[PDB]
Amino acid sequence: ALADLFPGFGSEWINTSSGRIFARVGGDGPPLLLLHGFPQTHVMWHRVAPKLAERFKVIVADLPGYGWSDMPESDEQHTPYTKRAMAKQLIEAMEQLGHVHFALAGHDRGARVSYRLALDSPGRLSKLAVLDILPTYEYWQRMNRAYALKIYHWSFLAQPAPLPENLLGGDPDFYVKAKLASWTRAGDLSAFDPRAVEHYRIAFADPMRRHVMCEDYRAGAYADFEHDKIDVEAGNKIPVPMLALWGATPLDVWRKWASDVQGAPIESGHFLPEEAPDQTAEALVRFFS
Amino acid sequence: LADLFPGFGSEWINTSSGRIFARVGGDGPPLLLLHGFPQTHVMWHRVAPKLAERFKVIVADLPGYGWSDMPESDEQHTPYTKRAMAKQLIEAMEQLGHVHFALAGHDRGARVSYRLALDSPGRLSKLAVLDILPTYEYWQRMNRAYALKIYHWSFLAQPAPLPENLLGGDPDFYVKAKLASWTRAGDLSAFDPRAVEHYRIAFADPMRRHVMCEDYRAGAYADFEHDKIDVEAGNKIPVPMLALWGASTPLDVWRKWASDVQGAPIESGHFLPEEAPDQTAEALVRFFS
Repeated sequence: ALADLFPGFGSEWINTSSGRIFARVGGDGPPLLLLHGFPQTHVMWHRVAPKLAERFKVIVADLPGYGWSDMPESDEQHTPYTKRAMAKQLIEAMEQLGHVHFALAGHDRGARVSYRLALDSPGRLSKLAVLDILPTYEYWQRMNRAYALKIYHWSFLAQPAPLPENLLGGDPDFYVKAKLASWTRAGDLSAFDPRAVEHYRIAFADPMRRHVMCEDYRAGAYADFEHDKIDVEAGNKIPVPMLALWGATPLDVWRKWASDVQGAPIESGHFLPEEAPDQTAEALVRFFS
Repeated sequence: LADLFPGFGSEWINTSSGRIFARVGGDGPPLLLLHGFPQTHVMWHRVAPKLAERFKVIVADLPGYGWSDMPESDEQHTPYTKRAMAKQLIEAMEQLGHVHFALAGHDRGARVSYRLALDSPGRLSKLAVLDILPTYEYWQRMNRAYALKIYHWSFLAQPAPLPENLLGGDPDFYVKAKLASWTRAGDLSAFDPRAVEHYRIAFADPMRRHVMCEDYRAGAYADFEHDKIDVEAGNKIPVPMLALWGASTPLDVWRKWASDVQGAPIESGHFLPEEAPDQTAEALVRFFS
């Protein structure tokens, strides 16, 4: 049976116009929403959430279509899995709890939801943290031979359905575990709690969840990119106080996108809250308090 | 599996790297035809007869493709580099007593062919390349748009066993979708069903798929480096050359790479000899005559 990795946290299934959002909820104090990325679920925050819960009301949510959140039906523009749409849905969910102004930290896809939210609806956020990302526009602008080989999955998972879905079907466990291992410092699964890996594996084993992940990357290649392109070619900057953390220039990039940003490296591969939970929790606690 | 070359013999040709399979027909000046991915020598079955009216036509499976032997690869993918493939096919042609011949290639085979022309121009009387630009150029062009359009250049080049593992779940689906996707029609209707079965049978073998991935790995690394040396040195192919391409700039590009080249678009997707056999055969006959 899948483990409870958030001792003493409650659970909520929050209704929205686009479907329910699952979350674990703990602590007390100013509200802080935590958003995971790919190929993970809310449980990736399990090593830093208890520390944060000592000072904040912590809401640990599954992204639209991920984990135990509902999977809204997609369309030809991948609309519900665009970061603009995901941000709107999570804004609705937070209003159900009575939170109209809150702190936000995101990792990977969740971080993309977070900066898009800040660009579209800055009034919703007191402060923003993004973990191991640059804006989607910047990833695509950097596209050349070396990058194309290094993060091939941005273009692979974005191929029209059912191409990646059919490739992922034969042996999903192998793909999701190889990706998890690939982006860590050690290149294996040693950084992860095995109980957390099982959450990720069970999610990836559902073809409907895998289809959502592909719709997310299709949005990442198309509408998300176009939304970002508008902002950069207008010189729009996030006005929300912001923190950028990254694993082993990023601050120079984010300074183009944000007018009040600070940043620091964290000695980690990609999965900062699992690979470097102590440094990551300290950074987030310091910034948000 | 059907015989699609009436009158042509079937030969296994020995080389220091393993046997090359070919269908051989006609009489007159020697002409070698080289297929690409994900196909075999049979892709020439519509145009080979018209060519055999005027030439001795040798329709070869690339090293590691079709019925040709599969030499053991290595960490630099050496035997599936276009330089090595060209050396192996020069050995095969010497077994037939052909040390100066005409050459037409398509896709991967066209990449073997222009590399052969750069390394060993004395081997060729005339050169035709079908629906390609040099490997260097395609990588120089690899921005967001190209990363999405030719994603398989980066996907198939990922370190083993990532693409081998994915391709094993439903190879028939993948190969048939590639064939369809790259035609003007967007379905399999331009192909002879017997030809498609040859392609499917080949692609069903894990060892053959592994060769294909080694070919794309060479394409991302050593083939690119070999081409880069020539571009920087200003080396041009001196062999009289024809560039044909599917209409669904190329002559402008090839003129940077060759000092004597003609070219034309064909009303066709990628698979010229099957989608537009009459126009392709006429262009080739007129050129090589």
